[PDB]
Amino acid sequence: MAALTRNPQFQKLLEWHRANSANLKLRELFEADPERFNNFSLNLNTNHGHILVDYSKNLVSKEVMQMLVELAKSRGVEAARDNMFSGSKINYTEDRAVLHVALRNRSNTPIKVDGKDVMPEVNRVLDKMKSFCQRVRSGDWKGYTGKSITDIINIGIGGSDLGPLMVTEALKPYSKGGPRVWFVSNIDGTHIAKTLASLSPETSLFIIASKTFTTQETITNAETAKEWFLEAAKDPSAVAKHFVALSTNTAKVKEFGIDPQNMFEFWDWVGGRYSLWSAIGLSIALHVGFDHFEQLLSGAHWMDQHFLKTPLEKNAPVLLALLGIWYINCYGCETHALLPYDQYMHRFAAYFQQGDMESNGKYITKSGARVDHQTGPIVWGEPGTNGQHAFYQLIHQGTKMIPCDFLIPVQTQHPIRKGLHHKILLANFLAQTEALMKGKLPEEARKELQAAGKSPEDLEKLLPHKVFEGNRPTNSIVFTKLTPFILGALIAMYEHKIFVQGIMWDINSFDQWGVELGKQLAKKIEPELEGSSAVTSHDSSTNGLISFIKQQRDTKL
Amino acid sequence: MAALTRNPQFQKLLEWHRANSANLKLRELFEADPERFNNFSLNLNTNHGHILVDYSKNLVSKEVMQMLVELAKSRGVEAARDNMFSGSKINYTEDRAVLHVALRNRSNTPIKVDGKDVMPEVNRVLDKMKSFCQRVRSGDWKGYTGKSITDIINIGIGGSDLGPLMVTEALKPYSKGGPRVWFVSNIDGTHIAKTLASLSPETSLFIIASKTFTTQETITNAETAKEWFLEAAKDPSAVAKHFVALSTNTAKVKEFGIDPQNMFEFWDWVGGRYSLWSAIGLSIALHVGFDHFEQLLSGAHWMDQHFLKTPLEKNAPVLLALLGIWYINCYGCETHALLPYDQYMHRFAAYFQQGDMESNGKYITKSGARVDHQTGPIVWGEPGTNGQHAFYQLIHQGTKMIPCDFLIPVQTQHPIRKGLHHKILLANFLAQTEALMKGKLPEEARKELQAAGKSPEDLEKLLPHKVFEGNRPTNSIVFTKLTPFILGALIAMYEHKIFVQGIMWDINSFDQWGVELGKQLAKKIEPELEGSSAVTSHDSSTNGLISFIKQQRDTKL
Ligand SMILES: O=P(O)(O)OC[C@H]1O[C@](O)(CO)[C@@H](O)[C@@H]1O
Ligand SMILES: O=P(O)(O)OC[C@H]1O[C@](O)(CO)[C@@H](O)[C@@H]1O
Repeated sequence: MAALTRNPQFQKLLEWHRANSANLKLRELFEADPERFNNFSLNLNTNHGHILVDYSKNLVSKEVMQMLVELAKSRGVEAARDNMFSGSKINYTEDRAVLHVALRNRSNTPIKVDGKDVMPEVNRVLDKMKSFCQRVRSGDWKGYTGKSITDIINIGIGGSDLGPLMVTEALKPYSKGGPRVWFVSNIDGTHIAKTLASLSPETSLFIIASKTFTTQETITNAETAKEWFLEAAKDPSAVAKHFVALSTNTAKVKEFGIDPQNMFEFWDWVGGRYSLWSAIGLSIALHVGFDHFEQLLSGAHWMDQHFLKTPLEKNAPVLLALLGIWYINCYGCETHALLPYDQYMHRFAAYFQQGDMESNGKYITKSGARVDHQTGPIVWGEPGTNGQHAFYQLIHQGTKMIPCDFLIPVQTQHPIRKGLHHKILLANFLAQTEALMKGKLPEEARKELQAAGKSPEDLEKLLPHKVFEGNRPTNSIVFTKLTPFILGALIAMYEHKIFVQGIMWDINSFDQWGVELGKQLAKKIEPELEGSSAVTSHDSSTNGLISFIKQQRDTKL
Repeated sequence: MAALTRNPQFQKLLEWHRANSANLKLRELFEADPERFNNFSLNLNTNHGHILVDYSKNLVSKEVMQMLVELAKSRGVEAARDNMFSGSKINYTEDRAVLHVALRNRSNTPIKVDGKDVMPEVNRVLDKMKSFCQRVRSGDWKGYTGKSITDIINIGIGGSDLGPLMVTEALKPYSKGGPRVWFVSNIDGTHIAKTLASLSPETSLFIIASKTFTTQETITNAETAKEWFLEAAKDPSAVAKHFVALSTNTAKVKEFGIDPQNMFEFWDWVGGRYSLWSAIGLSIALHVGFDHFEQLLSGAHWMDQHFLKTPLEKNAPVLLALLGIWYINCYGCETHALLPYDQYMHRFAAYFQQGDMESNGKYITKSGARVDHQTGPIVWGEPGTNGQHAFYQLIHQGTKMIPCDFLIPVQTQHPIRKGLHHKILLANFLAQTEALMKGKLPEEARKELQAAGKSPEDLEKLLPHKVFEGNRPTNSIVFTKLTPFILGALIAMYEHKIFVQGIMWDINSFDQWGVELGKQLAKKIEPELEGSSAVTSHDSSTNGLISFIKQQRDTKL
């Protein structure tokens, strides 16, 4: 078996769940104990705003939380955390350190990899980012015809795309005086084509973001951009004014034709899905300014210190992780919904699809054993209140148990109509988790239908459809305002939740071997698409789909 | 029990699954039968492009498909379909017809509700839409200062937002000569505030889209838009040049202050999540032109006729529905991923989140009995190839079974660089489903490790991490080009899939009683947020969150 399932604290938790979980009823838990909110919430004071993590609407008791904390201790969470923070090579399949925490280490306390402090190089690159941002944003940096830069285009995919996009979207109010930012990621030619159609080569700066600098989508997109640029500029020296690279691969950056002084370096111990804190964040810094980028790093650093120094029972990422384990490994819930009541946060869920699913969508443990339990959940969601009018029907009255994280800032960036919109937004945020918890009993629904003047026949017909079973668990995460600092703290909180779950499952949260096969097979198919000849080299489906492509590509529509 | 579980064809299917499903291996199924693709795919010729529905990479044999088709028949799918198309009041909890098919009934064959043909009124509103589109797009419709309209702003949420947004995004290449379109939906003030910031009241036309015309988010947003407009126009009579309504509620439209001739009507038998085909599609028609809108309707009509006339065993929406039943009710899969390899289709999954989840996220059957089986899945996804660099790690190497629909057009709208980008996109599309099916064997991975110069110790340790178990089922849906017609056919296909699944579960796909509780509780909370007085009227969590909101809203960061 595997480390988690062999663990006696886990088997105790699972047995308790089998015997006792059906007796957990949220409505009754709240009625019986006025102190429930106080006992199952964390009000964190960062000194730059508060983050309230309210986990009281979860299917847990004091006993359950004690068992979960005991399990975390038994699984070596604290030791594993310390090892990450000290630069130990905990990414064991790649023999790499895992040091996104170094990127935002504002204290500058040495963190060593191979006996060498990484902080000098972290800070050197940050200083380079700061200098570059000043030059571009001030208008001093000129394009090949002598004009100021108006548009920045980040070209990258996955970890080189999702973070910068999510953060620039989330921090849009902080972008006055910054250039417009565009994100090109898909190989689908639509993406670059529609972006380039709205740009001038004279005033556009391309940021080629790629840890490896060999990803086919990114390098192809980058080459397409360079061809478009050179068609206008007709001078290879002009590339140095319009193309920069964010990478670990100096040789491949040089090969592509980017100036050595136009390379913003990061390191192998920066995972792609943990990379927005590094050079990869350059588009963030250009868009909102380096000061705000530093605030973002500082917020993450605050949360890092919270994670590092706080007892497990009061440790936010640990508690979130443990609640997740409870729902995944005891209740068997396949998914986790992220529901921010904030339009600016509309790419938050998509970001953590990579962060969570690429990290913990694994099946082999440190011991070499295949897991005999569930690992990472499917992450999904849309901003409130939109989701209420799309899929909450299923959350309330479907057949699935779906743990939800509801997030909202107390203070809006746009307090229009004297705060009316935000009042309504907050009311819905609060009501939905209340509704999920409480439900509506048959007798409560009966009274409502009776009051509406329904006939005994019409009442009886409609009654069961109006019943809400409730007992649906949520987290509510409420914060003063979505500032750069608070956003940084929130992202880091989930990064650490993901880390804790990975340690408890005994998997490597920091590799991604699962992407290799698709890349290999695509390279084989690429040249087979050319020409009109039939492909017979694969299974009949792949062959048949290729035949369809070849037959349909010349039809006029 | 419930209708489905009491059904002997279902019992037979479930027993077969229990006894035999472990023997189903995709690799073996293809190896044993070179005709597999031919036997398990449908190449549909619409006369305006082909749609290939390739379901061969599913964990099904001939006998499984036979059992599934037999279940569809014994659950009354054929009869239920005919009842929908004839105007029977199959939305039984609300006593309503379900006639989105009438909206796109291009044949004009009479469809009666209460003995009255609905087609003359459907066509009257379409004619009104066509005339309005001419006036606006030509520039003849002038704003309050006499200028042509340049921007259209749809205000609406859920069914009044998702369809028009998704379709205008998908059909962007067809929008030459059309006004820019904007979609405001969230109550979050950010949404309307950032939309209005870049617009001129002189050249902007607002479309207020709401079936009921009472949805709080939409009416509040509409009133905010009107205030913003009147600040500039200072003339209440000018509202008639800048505000139109799409609704079933004539009285509430009048009450809001919209011109009677500025109302585009639809009917109660148009469900919100099935409404883009009605007046709700006005923003589509404005953006891409009425001709293209008619093509969209015509494609849907083609698929309606395919659904109506085709024997179940080769009926596209029925087969997709049945595969879904197989995975949901036999394998226990919670989710269904929609993965379009098309940037223009980036809102397709979000659309079917409502279409599928609000429809079939249900737990009460026609008899009033609770289901004792699963119903609608959680729908999620992102466009390829981006998803490959975000969450496919989990699809390939996680612990969840996840049915995936892969979709792609053969012809791209942007064949840049002599088709290079699209070649790569297609190769990835093909390779991913091939990889999911095949996996990678230890013998294959071992040789790769050996060639990479790995030591015997390192090879041993790394090997299981590099193996792909495969046997992960997919559908591949490939179509000539994403034209208005083809998009219409594709949306209709999934609409009918959802319908077939609902009938089989014995639930009502067409109501949404599950949204009521959240709305009720929000109305109670809204007035409590104003002022400094403590709120104690709820559970301690709701009270504690409100206390936090009141304490934190004055803090200066
Ligand atoms: O069009 P309306 O009446 O404003 O409703 C918007 C949405 O709200 C719902 O009624 C509830 O989610 C959806 O079915 C609908 O599409
Ligand atoms: O930054 P790179 O090297 O181009 O990689 C892009 C993405 O591809 C992956 O390696 C595969 O998903 C991600 O982990 C990564 O963020």
